[PDB]
Parts: sequence; structure tokens; C-alpha cells
Amino acid sequence: SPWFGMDIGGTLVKLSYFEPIDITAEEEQEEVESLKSIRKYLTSNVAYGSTGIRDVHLELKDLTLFGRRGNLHFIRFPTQDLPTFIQMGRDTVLCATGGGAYKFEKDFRTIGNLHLHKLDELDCLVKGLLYIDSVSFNGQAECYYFANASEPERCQKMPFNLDDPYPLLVVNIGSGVSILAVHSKDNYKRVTGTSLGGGTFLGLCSLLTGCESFEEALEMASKGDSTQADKLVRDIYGGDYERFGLPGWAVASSFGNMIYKEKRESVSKEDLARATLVTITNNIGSVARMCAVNEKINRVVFVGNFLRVNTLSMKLLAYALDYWSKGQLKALFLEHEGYFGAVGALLGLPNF
Amino acid sequence: SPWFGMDIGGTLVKLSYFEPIDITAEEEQEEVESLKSIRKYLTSNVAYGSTGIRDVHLELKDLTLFGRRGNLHFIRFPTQDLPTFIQMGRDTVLCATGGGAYKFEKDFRTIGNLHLHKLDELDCLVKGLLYIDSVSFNGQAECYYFANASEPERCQKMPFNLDDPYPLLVVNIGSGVSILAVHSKDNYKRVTGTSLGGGTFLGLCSLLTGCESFEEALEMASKGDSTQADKLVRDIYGGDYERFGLPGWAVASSFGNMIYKEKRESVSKEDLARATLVTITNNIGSVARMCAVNEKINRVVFVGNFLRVNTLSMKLLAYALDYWSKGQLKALFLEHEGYFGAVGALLGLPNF
Ligand SMILES: Nc1ncnc2c1ncn2[C@@H]1O[C@H](COP(=O)(O)OP(=O)(O)NP(=O)(O)O)[C@@H](O)[C@H]1O
Ligand SMILES: Nc1ncnc2c1ncn2[C@@H]1O[C@H](COP(=O)(O)OP(=O)(O)NP(=O)(O)O)[C@@H](O)[C@H]1O
Ligand SMILES: Nc1ncnc2c1ncn2[C@@H]1O[C@H](COP(=O)(O)OP(=O)(O)NP(=O)(O)O)[C@@H](O)[C@H]1O
Ligand SMILES: Nc1ncnc2c1ncn2[C@@H]1O[C@H](COP(=O)(O)OP(=O)(O)NP(=O)(O)O)[C@@H](O)[C@H]1O
Ligand SMILES: C[C@@H](CO)c1ccc(CC(=O)N2CCN(c3ccc(C#N)nn3)CC2)cc1
Ligand SMILES: C[C@@H](CO)c1ccc(CC(=O)N2CCN(c3ccc(C#N)nn3)CC2)cc1
Ligand SMILES: [Mg+2]
Ligand SMILES: [Mg+2]
Ligand SMILES: [Mg+2]
Ligand SMILES: [Mg+2]
Repeated sequence: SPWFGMDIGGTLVKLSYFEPIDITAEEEQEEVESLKSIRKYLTSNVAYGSTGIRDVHLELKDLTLFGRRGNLHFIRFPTQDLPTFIQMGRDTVLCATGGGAYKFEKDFRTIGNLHLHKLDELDCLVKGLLYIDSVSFNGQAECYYFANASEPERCQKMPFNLDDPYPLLVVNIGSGVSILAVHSKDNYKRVTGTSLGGGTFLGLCSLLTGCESFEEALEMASKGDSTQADKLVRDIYGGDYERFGLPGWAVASSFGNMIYKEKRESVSKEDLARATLVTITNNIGSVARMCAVNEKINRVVFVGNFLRVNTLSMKLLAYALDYWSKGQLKALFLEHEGYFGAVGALLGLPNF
Repeated sequence: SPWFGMDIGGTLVKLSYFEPIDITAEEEQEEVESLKSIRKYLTSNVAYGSTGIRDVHLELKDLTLFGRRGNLHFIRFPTQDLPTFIQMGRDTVLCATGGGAYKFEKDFRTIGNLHLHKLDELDCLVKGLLYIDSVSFNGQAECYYFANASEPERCQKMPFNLDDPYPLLVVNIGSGVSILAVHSKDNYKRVTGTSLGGGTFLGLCSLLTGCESFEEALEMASKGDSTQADKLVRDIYGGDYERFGLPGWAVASSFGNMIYKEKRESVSKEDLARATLVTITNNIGSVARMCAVNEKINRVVFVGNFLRVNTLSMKLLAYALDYWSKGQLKALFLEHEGYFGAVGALLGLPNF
């Protein structure tokens, strides 16, 4: 049967699909038409229906997996459209993770003889992240950081080696945020989480601006000035708060200048989108910083789809984590964004 | 001259005023008319102008201070109205703290011969909190907690003894949030802060609901259901996330159900006010919890005017801190709310 792993999150479904490329002459004969149809559909289209997308740039080419060679594909669609997916499937051993592996278990079982194996969303995240870094991104580093993140004229993406990845703090920014302390391949802990995550960005942005997609919210934020909404240290002190080393540009109160009616009447949607992005991103960085200090871990890797096509938040995390930790913590990022749980689920197939 | 301490914050000015009650016969004669006018104005009115308020219920009666007996009064007004206050003063040694002691230093000096002494906002907070607990609230405890905070039929305010108050984590929830680790009367550190504070509650509430006061925002929140806006663990899993002990009712994504247009169209202003309150309150509790764990401190006292007339947030902090710490941390509260910096500033008078 086809080799899939699926991570059904609170907002997005992520699917990893292994396309064999070593199909012999006899194997092609023995391939049933429904299976050939699935493989050709997945590999000849980059858009599936109105809301599924194959992230072609992430494809791992000529990967050896379970003793076969193939291409590993990365596909996403909204969890809201899982009914379309399941209806397509009804018209296979599925390793599935995320909350939706449990929430929609009975729905997957409407597919006759389908064998669903539910796997833990954070176990799959850790296994998938370690796996992808181990095999490399087609010979390039999977992990990167922003060098000189405090100096815009210098700041640039650069590769980072994770060959000995432990210990590692993993900050998974999805709908909500989970924070993991990883001590070895089989020893990690969920330190805590925060509810101020990607769904808070998208939900608050939607309420405040009328945006109707994540991409629109980011486009608005790129044009906005968060300081039109936020109350800064310099708005309270007139300058720095010197005694505790707080710069005047630091945010004292997110959205705190919106207590003034005349400021609410002048602020733009773009300013509000950027203030929402800045508020959520700084809170994630600060929680990660406190967790790293307590866990005695100095490498913090941020993953999850809050950061897909979101260089603004990545650079803010890189700058803020470095600044507020006095250079003791380093922000790291991974090219495969939000797909690690789906890969980790796929990697569970040999156990069944 | 009159004995005042003033804390000029990012949103509110707090004023502590000592009314002498041991005025002799000769002292009354030597009292100049402008001074008698100030004392009678302050003690015969509970509303000053359109926006100043004396919190009569907080008055400390027959306090011995600087060798005299008197009543200690607690007065607040918006920082936006400090121009009215200074104009009243122009038509004295002022110990002043908060950011506004610096921001408005030149304005205070428009009052002829006035001597301004700027004091640190967190030093004054610590000194004032320790002082008020030491003298008691007219014989009652200044500090309280909520007993049995997880059981609504039992939950009740009860006094707490701080006679040996160290160590103590102090969470100051003003416009922004400062977190202090207090080891002795003269040894404390500002552990960190968060920008998601009282100004975020009021500013976001105002944007989302059109409320035009803090009190209106709380009234709205009391009628709302935050789960109409928030995405809960049970919305993602269908139930608890058992592996990591996350109950289905926990918030996975604040405002995370507002990514759906039809839910934005059905949610009420009251629901949005309550979701704003819950989001900000849980984040403050969680940051306090992480700081307490790292500082090895098990008593966390929450102060600042985000919590004035705000039993909803106090009870949520008491429940959440107890729940998420597995009973290892206790939330404490103080009757004098947001006045500690103003008292601490007053206590600096003998140094000048
Ligand atoms: N399964 C895989 N498929 C494709 N490329 C891989 C895979 N695993 C690792 N790689 C990449 O290819 C490189 C060589 O891997 P590999 O052929 O396993 O040699 P090796 O690991 O150095 N020695 P060994 O594992 O003992 O045979 C690695 O450094 C990765 O960059
Ligand atoms: N096309 C998109 N649609 C919706 N959200 C997007 C999209 N692209 C990026 N995002 C962001 O990515 C977040 C979801 O990230 P993701 O890691 O896929 O979470 P999830 O697994 O669905 N949720 P969770 O159950 O909390 O693990 C959203 O909250 C958005 O901030
Ligand atoms: N300055 C004060 N003015 C009014 N009441 C006070 C003051 N200081 C403390 N109190 C309260 O009054 C009680 C008695 O205080 P006090 O008269 O100082 O006796 P004491 O502290 O027990 N002994 P001592 O300080 O050595 O003279 C305290 O426990 C407080 O509740
Ligand atoms: N009447 C009120 N007007 C405005 N805000 C109020 C009022 N009553 C309570 N609040 C809340 O109290 C918060 C301000 O608390 P407060 O401790 O006085 O901060 P501040 O000292 O002015 N600010 P900061 O400079 O950050 O210390 C506001 O953000 C509101 O959430
Ligand atoms: C799995 C993923 C799905 O989306 C996810 C679930 C839940 C959460 C939230 C989370 O993990 N939480 C723990 C820490 N929480 C608090 C709250 C108050 C106090 C105090 N006082 N302490 N901790 C909030 C929720 C994220 C991601
Ligand atoms: C004095 C008072 C006035 O209102 C006040 C000032 C400032 C603040 C905010 C504060 O103290 N901050 C420190 C911690 N911050 C971050 C941000 C990102 C990362 C990472 N990565 N780490 N830390 C945010 C601001 C509160 C109160
Ligand atoms: Mg997820
Ligand atoms: Mg090898
Ligand atoms: Mg203050
Ligand atoms: Mg005594």
C-alpha cells in the first residue's frame, strides 16, 4: 500500500508521502489501478482540490527509506477540509498523529479495512525532526540560524550543525505552543505550553483587520508599525528605564496605546496586524527563554507553521532571543517547517 | 508641608497622603491658609474633579508615621489628567516614582520652589508592600489567598500571614507586568517582565468590544463565555490530551476559534471581553509559575491595578496557579491593590 504519515492538527493537516522510484518491471504489473491513480495524482499535481498544496521545494529526492529508494513529498491542507479528504479516500495502513488522530478516529474507520494507528504528536515531532536533520535536505543543512541577528545590514540566514543535537529545547508553534526539552532520542519532556500561538495571531488578526488568510495577515503586518498600538517603555518613562536595563523601544504594554479612543481611531489595520504579530512572537520567545534558562539548555529550535513564509517572526525571534538573553541563547530554525510530526508518523510504519 | 507620595504609572497616578490627626492648638494657628485648604479639600471630598477618586475603604486610620499620628489616604486618577493636577498645584517636597517621575520631571518643576525627588518604581513597590503588611490593615491582615480555589462551593477569601515574607515572588500587573524575586528587605531582583498586562486587557477589549472603561470591560467579561472564542484542547483532540495530562477544557489556542468566519459572526462582545481577560490572566499566571519554579520560590503575590475590583482574574489566578503547579505554588493578594509604590515613595521623605 502507499506509504503515508499524517499529522492532523488543530488547524492544518500535514501529510508526508513516500513515492518509490525503484519500481521494477514486475512491480509495475502487480500494481493495481487505484494505486497507480493515487501515485500519478499526487506526483502530477501541486494543488489538490481548492485547498491542498504540495510544497515541492521541500521534496527530499532519492531518499532510502525502509530499504527502498524514493522521493519524500510534503503536502498540507486545512483540517476543516478533512471531510473532503476522507470522502476522496472512500471513493492501507495509516499512521496518524496530532489531536485529530483521536478526534477523527471514527471517521478514518469509515474507509473499509483501513488500519489506523494513532501515534503521539510530540513523539512524532521529535522523531521526525531528528530524522530529517540526519538525512539532510538534499545535501544541505536542515537547520539554520540568523547570523548577526541584531544588525540588519549583516543579518543573514546561515546553516547550523545538529550532528550532536542534545540537549535541545524545541518550541512547536502551531495553533497552540508546546515546549519540549529533548535530552536524547528517547528522553524528552514537555516542559510547558502557551495558549498564545499561531491561532491567536490568525484569530486576533482576523477580528481586528478583516483579513481572510494567514498570508493576508502577514502581508498586512509587513506594512504596519506596531508602535502605533503598543505602549513602549519610552512612552512611560520618556526614555530608557535605566535601573533595570530596559531600552525605551521595548514594549511595556502590548496594545496598551489602544486605551485611548483617539489612537484607536487613527491606527491602521496594518499597524494592528503587526502589533498582533509582534505581541505573539515576543511572548513565544520570552517563554522559550525562561524554559531554556530553567532547563539549562542553550539551543532553542522553533518549528511549526506559524513560521512558514514568516521571515518577520523568525528574525524577531532571532533578535529578541539573543538580545534578552544577553547572547546566551541562540534561535534555530528548520527548513521543513511544520512537517516533522507527519514524518515521525510515517517512520512508525515498520512497527505495524 | 503636606506629606505625599506619588507613583505616576503608564496609566494611573497613585497618591498616598498622610493626614495628621494630632494637630495641636499652636500648630493650627501656624498653618497657612493654602495648606488648610488642601487638607480640607482632600478629606471632605471622595471625588476630585471628574476623574480623581479617594479609595476610602483602604484608609489606614491612626497610623504612626514619622513620629506623628494620622490617617493614610489612597487616591488615584488617570495619568492622562496629570496636566489638571499640575495646574491645580500651580494655582513642598514631592517624592515621586513610576516612569512618570522621569517623563514629567520638567512639568513638576513648573511648580515654584517644588522639590522633586525621583525614586525607583520597583524599590518603592517593595518598600511599600513590606510596610503596609507590617502595620496591618487597621488590625486585619493585608495579605489574603483563596482557600480551596478549585472548588467553587468552597472557594473563599482568607487571611495569610507574611510576618517572615522572604523569599517572595512579586508580580506587579500594571500597564505592563514586572516580576520581582524578593530575598530580603534590601535584596531583590527584577526577574523579567511581560508586555501582556493590564494595558493589553484594556486596549484589546476596547478594540474588540467598544467598551469605554476598565469597569465596563469587566462587566462585559462577567457575562461572556471565553470558550466561544478560544480553541480548547478538546476542540483539537476530542477530549483530554492524556499523555501529557492536559485536560480537554484547557485553552490550546487563545482566540483560536476566531479563524473561522462563521464563529467571528456569532461571537458576542461579552465573549470577546471574557476571552481577553482569560488570555491575559492565564499568561500572567504561567509566566509567574515559570519564574517561581526557576527562583525556587513557592509564594507568589500578585499586585497592581489590573486586579482592582477584578475578582474574576484573582480567582482565575488562584485556581490556575494551584492547578498547573500541582499544588506547589500559592497565589497571594494584597488589599492595597496598586498603591504600594506611592507608599514606598512617601516613606522616602526622611531621606530629604
Ligand atoms: N536514508 C538516507 N537517504 C538518503 N540520503 C541519506 C540517508 N541517510 C543519510 N543520508 C545523507 O547521505 C549521507 C551519507 O549517508 P550514508 O550513506 O548512510 O553514509 P554514512 O552514514 O556516513 N556511513 P554508514 O551509515 O555507516 O553506512 C549522510 O551524511 C546524509 O547527508
Ligand atoms: N495556510 C495556512 N492556513 C492556516 N494557518 C496557517 C497557514 N500557514 C501558516 N499558518 C499558521 O500555522 C499555524 C498552524 O501551525 P501547525 O504547526 O500546522 O499547527 P497545527 O498542528 O494545525 N495545530 P496544533 O494542534 O496546535 O499542533 C496557524 O495557527 C497559523 O498561524
Ligand atoms: N506605625 C504603626 N501605626 C499603627 N499601627 C501600627 C504601626 N506599626 C504596627 N502597627 C500595628 O500595631 C501592632 C503593634 O505595633 P507596635 O506598637 O509597634 O508594638 P510591637 O511592634 O509589637 N513592639 P515594638 O515595636 O518593639 O514597640 C502591630 O502588630 C501592627 O498590627
Ligand atoms: N479606573 C481605571 N482606569 C484604567 N485602568 C484601570 C482602572 N482600574 C483598573 N485599571 C487596570 O489597572 C491597570 C493599571 O494598573 P497600575 O498598577 O495602576 O499600572 P501603572 O502603574 O499605571 N502602569 P506601569 O507604568 O506599567 O507600572 C490598567 O492597565 C487596567 O487594566
Ligand atoms: C498540544 C497542543 C495543541 O494545540 C497544545 C495544548 C495545550 C496548550 C496550552 C498549554 O500547554 N498550557 C499549559 C500551561 N498553561 C498555564 C496556564 C496558567 C498557568 C498559571 N498560573 N500556568 N500554565 C496554559 C495552557 C498548548 C498547546
Ligand atoms: C516597568 C514596566 C512599565 O510598564 C515594564 C516595562 C517593560 C516590560 C516588558 C519587559 O519587561 N520585557 C522583558 C521581557 N521581554 C522579552 C521579549 C522577548 C524575549 C525573547 N526571546 N524575551 N523577553 C519583553 C519585555 C514590562 C513592564
Ligand atoms: Mg501540530
Ligand atoms: Mg549512515
Ligand atoms: Mg506602576
Ligand atoms: Mg513594632
